[PDB]
Amino acid sequence: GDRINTVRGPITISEAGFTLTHEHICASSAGFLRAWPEFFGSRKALAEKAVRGLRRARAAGVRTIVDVSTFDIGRDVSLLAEVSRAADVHIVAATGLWFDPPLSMRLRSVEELTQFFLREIQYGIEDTGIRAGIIKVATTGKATPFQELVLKAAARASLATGVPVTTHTAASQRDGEQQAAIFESEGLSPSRVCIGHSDDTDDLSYLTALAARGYLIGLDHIPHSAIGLEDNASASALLGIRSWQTRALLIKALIDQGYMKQILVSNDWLFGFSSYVTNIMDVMDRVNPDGMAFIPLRVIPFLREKGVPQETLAGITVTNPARFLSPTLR
Amino acid sequence: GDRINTVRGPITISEAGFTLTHEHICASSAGFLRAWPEFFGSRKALAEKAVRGLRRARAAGVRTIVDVSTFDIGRDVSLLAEVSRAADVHIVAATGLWFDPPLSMRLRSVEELTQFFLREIQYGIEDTGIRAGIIKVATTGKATPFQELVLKAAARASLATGVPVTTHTAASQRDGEQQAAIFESEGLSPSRVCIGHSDDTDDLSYLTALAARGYLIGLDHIPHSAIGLEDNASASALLGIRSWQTRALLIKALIDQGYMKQILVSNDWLFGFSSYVTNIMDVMDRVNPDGMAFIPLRVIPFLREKGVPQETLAGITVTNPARFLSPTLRA
Ligand SMILES: C[As](C)(=O)[O-]
Ligand SMILES: C[As](C)(=O)[O-]
Ligand SMILES: [Co+2]
Ligand SMILES: [Co+2]
Ligand SMILES: [Co+2]
Ligand SMILES: [Co+2]
Repeated sequence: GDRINTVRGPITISEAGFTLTHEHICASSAGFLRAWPEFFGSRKALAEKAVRGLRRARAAGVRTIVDVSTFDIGRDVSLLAEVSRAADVHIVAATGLWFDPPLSMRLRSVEELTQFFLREIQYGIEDTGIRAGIIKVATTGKATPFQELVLKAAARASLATGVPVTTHTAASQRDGEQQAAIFESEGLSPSRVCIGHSDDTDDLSYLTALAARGYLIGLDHIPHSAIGLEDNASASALLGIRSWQTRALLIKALIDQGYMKQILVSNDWLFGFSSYVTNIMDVMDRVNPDGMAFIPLRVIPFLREKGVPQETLAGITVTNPARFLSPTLR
Repeated sequence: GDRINTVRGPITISEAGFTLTHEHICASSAGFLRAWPEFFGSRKALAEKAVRGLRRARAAGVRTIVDVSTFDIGRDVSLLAEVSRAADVHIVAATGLWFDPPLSMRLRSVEELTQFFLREIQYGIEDTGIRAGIIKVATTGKATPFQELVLKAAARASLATGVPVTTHTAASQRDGEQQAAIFESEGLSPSRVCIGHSDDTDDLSYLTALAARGYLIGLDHIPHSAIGLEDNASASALLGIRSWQTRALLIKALIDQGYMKQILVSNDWLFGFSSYVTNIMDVMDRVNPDGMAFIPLRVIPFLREKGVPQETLAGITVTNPARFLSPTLRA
């Protein structure tokens, strides 16, 4: 594990730099952007907007983002490669399945799914040769039967390739606990795993208990807040009413309990969003005009001000991501 | 309408010839064929198999098929164009939504869906300029709230463009009655609509009533007979025990009641099938090795043998599809 695969090819571990580990260029659905690009204005408008945002994040110090859009989030790796080249920001692409698998995925065995993820990691996505650098999976509460198969196959693909696994959770339901049981049932090392959306909960005990076991804790929703828009139900349903400062203080809490090495921080931001209500992007961009730069422009200063040492901030934002993404065989 | 849109461009009504009105090159899911072509051996192997099949259907007299694969059936219009050109059979592509819409679709309003259907009809599918000549929709029992929006949008798209609508039904639940009610509420003329998989029912009067109202009746499951296959639960679950002869006899029943003009027949065949259990295709091909040629090779001769005249058979296989597919605006 001395090389990370990006959408422009392999980079060395030290080239990754300041890394956002849970982002998206566009959250959509399989086939959707190519079938109905006008939903986003145009594919050109979407790309131009992504490049603007990536250029601003780059200005703020971001060197790499991990796009955790799976097949069923409508990942378009050709778009990723395009905006990565235009903005000069490294993008790591994902394989895996999120919670909108179509029938041709849903009906598949753990063995078939394992071959699919391996294809995307080892040989390349679609016909592009672009290899995924991470595996994304998801539950929303107790795993469905198919979701158990997805997590087992993600564990098998990770063991075979060294590529890490990262999760969507409903944190309020402590999904991370079931996810960890399943992964461990496959012999996967907890240090290969990031339990994501974990700042959606204030149950610190749930969080430290997982970190104690060696899991990475993805605090990737820091800017997600509907405060000031509580009368917009779709936004509050999506974003929650907890403030960004509250979410960021979980980072400090984890640090204070000794778990700085287990923390990964991100915005879970995006430049198009079709798998929710129309015009939701306009709401989100008003909520967080900084977009992906929110972590380096607002969160890191806030923590430093609350007394987090520069050294600890560099560890969380540079070191942990490098360790996590470096392909690492058991 | 003087022209029907195909994956190779417009054709004249008379070029359509013998037409199968409900078929697939490949039944899959959006994005799936491009992300995981090895599920079908390879894209090349799938294309080759579809070409051989299309070539044998062409040999048996099939001039045109309507591939009723929607976005969420994983329609790959470039693949349709490639196999159309290689086999030299006309293929009409479809717009619409079947019963596996992803979130980005499921969350859309009737107005948005209407715009998406119109895009695929008037401007072209994806970035290809290939325009759909039909709109496929689906219910499986009482329409879900999303399926109502889909049916309304299909009706609005058909009214605006003249292109017909064709449906998947659970026939045993009389889906066609609610589908019709919805289409009529939008002022769509029944002669624009085919109520599909209708040979799945034994209720002749459910069928004759719709035909009387002016609906086309899609008898497109003729070869789907899971006969001698209860050893295989997903296959007999897929297919059924009713014989192909019994299903074909529904064509004769509609003819006998005076509805030959309202009948469309097809195989609902396919060369790949990822939206089901693995290796279902081997099972299907062993059951019906004629494939899309089953209609011209087995069904048409059987009907003639049962006394159905040549002109009537020409009417059903050539004249009805031509009338159906030819873009027709209301008054
Ligand atoms: C692809 As998402 C809306 O779970 O960040
Ligand atoms: C796409 As089908 C299985 O309803 O013919
Ligand atoms: Co998520
Ligand atoms: Co995300
Ligand atoms: Co059907
Ligand atoms: Co069909």
